Amino acid sequence: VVVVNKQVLLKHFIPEGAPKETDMELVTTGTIRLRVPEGSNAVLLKNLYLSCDPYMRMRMTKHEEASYVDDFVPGAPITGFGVGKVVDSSHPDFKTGDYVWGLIGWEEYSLITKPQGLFKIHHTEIPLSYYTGILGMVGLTAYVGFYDICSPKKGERVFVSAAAGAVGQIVGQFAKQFGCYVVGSAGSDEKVNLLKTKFGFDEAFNYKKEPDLTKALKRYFPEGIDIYFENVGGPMLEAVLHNMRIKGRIAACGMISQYNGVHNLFLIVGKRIRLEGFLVFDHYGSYPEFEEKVVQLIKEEKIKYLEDIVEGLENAPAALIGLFEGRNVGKQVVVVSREKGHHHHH
Amino acid sequence: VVVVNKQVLLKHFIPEGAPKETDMELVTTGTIRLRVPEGSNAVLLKNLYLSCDPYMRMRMTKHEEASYVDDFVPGAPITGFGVGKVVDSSHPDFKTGDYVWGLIGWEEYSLITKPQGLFKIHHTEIPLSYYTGILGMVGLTAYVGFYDICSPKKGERVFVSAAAGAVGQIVGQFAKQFGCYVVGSAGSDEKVNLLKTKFGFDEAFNYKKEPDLTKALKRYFPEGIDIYFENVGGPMLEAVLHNMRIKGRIAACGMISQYNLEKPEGVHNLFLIVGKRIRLEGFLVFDHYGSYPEFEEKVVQLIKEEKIKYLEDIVEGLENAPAALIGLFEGRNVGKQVVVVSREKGHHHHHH
Ligand SMILES: NC(=O)c1ccc[n+]([C@@H]2O[C@H](COP(=O)([O-])OP(=O)(O)OC[C@H]3O[C@@H](n4cnc5c(N)ncnc54)[C@H](OP(=O)(O)O)[C@@H]3O)[C@@H](O)[C@H]2O)c1
Ligand SMILES: NC(=O)c1ccc[n+]([C@@H]2O[C@H](COP(=O)([O-])OP(=O)(O)OC[C@H]3O[C@@H](n4cnc5c(N)ncnc54)[C@H](OP(=O)(O)O)[C@@H]3O)[C@@H](O)[C@H]2O)c1
Ligand SMILES: COc1cc(/C=C/C=O)ccc1O
Repeated sequence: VVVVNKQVLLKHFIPEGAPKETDMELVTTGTIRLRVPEGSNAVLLKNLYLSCDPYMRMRMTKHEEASYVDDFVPGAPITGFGVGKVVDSSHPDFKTGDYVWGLIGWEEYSLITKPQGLFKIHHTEIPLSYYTGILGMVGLTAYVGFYDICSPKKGERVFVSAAAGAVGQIVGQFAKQFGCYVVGSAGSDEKVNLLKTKFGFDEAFNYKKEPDLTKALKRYFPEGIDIYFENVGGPMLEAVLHNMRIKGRIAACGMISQYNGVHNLFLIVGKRIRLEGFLVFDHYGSYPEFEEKVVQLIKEEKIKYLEDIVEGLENAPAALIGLFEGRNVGKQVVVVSREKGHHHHH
Repeated sequence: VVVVNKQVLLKHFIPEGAPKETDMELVTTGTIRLRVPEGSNAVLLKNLYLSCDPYMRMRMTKHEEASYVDDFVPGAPITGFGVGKVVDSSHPDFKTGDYVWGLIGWEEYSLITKPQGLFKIHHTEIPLSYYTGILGMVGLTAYVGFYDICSPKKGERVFVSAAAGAVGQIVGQFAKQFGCYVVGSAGSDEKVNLLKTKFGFDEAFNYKKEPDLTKALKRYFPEGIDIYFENVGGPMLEAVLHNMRIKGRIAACGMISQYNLEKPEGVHNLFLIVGKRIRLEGFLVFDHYGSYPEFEEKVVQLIKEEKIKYLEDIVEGLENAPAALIGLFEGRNVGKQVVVVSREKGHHHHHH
């Protein structure tokens, strides 16, 4: 049994600046046998869904010394988080018909030879695509960032940049449900309005239509900010610092403003601010409890979640690109292949 | 019974910029009564020593929104940290002959109406001047920032800037004795040699003499920096950031390179904070007076056992205080800057 296997490859490395669709290429002639090798310690996956995540951009650029994650290889498939089904296994922990999530290939089928970086999916009542984000890497990020790095108290005043992004939207809800005052910022009036209507943010604003970020935060935060969940960085951070309260905390998840400086750092001393970067890579020990908490929320309908869904691998390169441009409304997902039988969608 | 009471006053609020002598004025006509007001709850001090501290400059500028500390008032005496003797008292916890340290006037005698924010000195055997730095506010800063903010572990690689100053020279010794590798920067060869010889730092470097701070740190930290005790701010900070290890910590104690700039340096590589999982944490010694006792016990014993070294830079007479404060931002001070206002009755102590 030998089948077609479409692939998406890094065409070439790219310099400083912005990725483009043409940095990738779809190849359709390749094939793959539908068993694992004898004597292997591997899992063969039919790839169902793929996440486009902002961090992927970094991996298109060549690094002499190892950044946290290895660079993509020219002529080799793009990889990143996704969800898959075991077509075959020669590793004990995974059986034919199991569903998993983790780093897989941007292709129809992945022979994973490092199976220990996969996680079996225990709730199949939930749409599998959620394990690309809310129940995946993205949710875990929100969860660790917020509960751990921000040390929040019932009553504190929370600001979240890229609030309409996948992490941001989950942070915002965790925080409102913690008894916090929550304000997010975004790139669209469409998204500002989702933050308030769908996601239950107390206020929200479009950063692009604000000529003074510092005064912008002032209107929303008359007594200052306690907790900045930071996805953006740059002049946004300057403005947050200006507006931060005694003993404020900044969780430095990302600085997306910087992928494709700050002048008032000294305010950290006299306001006794804690600024701390964190990486969800270091925190997989918290997954299982994180999983049960967020599963309960969904079943209970105490959390809302929006996915931006694209259909088919060949659509993956533009979706990834749109992500960088803020074209995604909700967590960007690509459907490589839907598993058979069932939700409904509009 | 009335005496002469010299005072240094703030003449005018100043703009963003460097301060100058002529921002303060000496006034020698003033007089003071040597008994607290009747019906008061107060302590009159004869002031013996004053500390020159960098945060003092910020107070010379008007601020519309309150900071941690209140501005100076023009035409009112400058105030800061010092050491005084109780001359008279209508407050029970303070008696005549008691020596104290706290916030006092830049003057010969101060009538303290909030005696609650005074510390009585229990160890009069140690030179009183130490309670302006090592056993005062400054010593506690080193203690809290290093032992608490830095979360150090044996073997860690520690970088301290303004390492030959009041705070840094102490932090380095804490760090050395904690079992850490310790490197400092200072603004001269004199300082550098002090760091290596007197203070036991593993390495030191004259930062004014490095064309590349990033590469300078790379020389001393071939495996990178675990902990950085931030006294300085500015491009040293970025150079540290580039050189910092995974899970590195930065205790933002102060950023003195910035205090006299109308326009502050931008730091450009904060992003590293993410992939290196760094904590950059500011703190204020004012919120930590709770720690004093454990700290005082620990440090008085170190001093008594000569297990910690300490250099003061002494300037004689209240009159030389303005120039001494100004000298801090050019790094004239070599050790902790102290001004001797009036040296207590009873010293029989030699120096060079
Ligand atoms: N540290 C970790 O372990 C970890 C793990 C996962 C994710 N993250 C980080 O969390 C952040 C958001 O993640 P996500 O997956 O939830 O992303 P996302 O929101 O699904 O997508 C990126 C969003 O960022 C905003 N954006 C794009 N370019 C921008 C610019 N130049 N200036 C300001 N905003 C811009 C856009 O929204 P607007 O319409 O709001 O502009 C866009 O929708 C990223 O910084 C990412 O690197 C960190
Ligand atoms: N957060 C708190 O609670 C707290 C409490 C006390 C002190 N502090 C801070 O801790 C730091 C150290 O204070 P200290 O009392 O120990 O002062 P200090 O080091 O005894 O005196 C100041 C020294 O800073 C250095 N310096 C001056 N201008 C500089 C510049 N433009 N660039 C680089 N270095 C410069 C000079 O030494 P060089 O010869 O090396 O240039 C100068 O001798 C200060 O930044 C102060 O604000 C904070
Ligand atoms: C201006 O910020 C500072 C405050 C202090 C004193 C802090 C006491 O808790 C010292 C140096 C500074 O730069």
